[PDB]
Amino acid sequence: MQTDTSNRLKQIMAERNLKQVDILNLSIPFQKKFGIKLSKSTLSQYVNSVQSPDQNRIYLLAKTLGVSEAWLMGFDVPMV
Repeated sequence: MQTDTSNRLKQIMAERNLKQVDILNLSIPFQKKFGIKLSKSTLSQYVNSVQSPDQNRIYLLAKTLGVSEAWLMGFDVPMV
């Protein structure tokens, strides 16, 4: 596709003034809620586009940031 998960995370970091450390912080309550872990290292791998998130982390980050899963995956759809 045209857009990556990497691109979307970067779009959110810029538009919402969040660094990776902030996003990771926001996710922790949801990590415990869902019982699904996201480490700092793995998050940077998503941002730098070295790794693409599995469907577990797509859901996690999407609920954390309040965006749609499809959007977060890079698809050309509405954000909310």
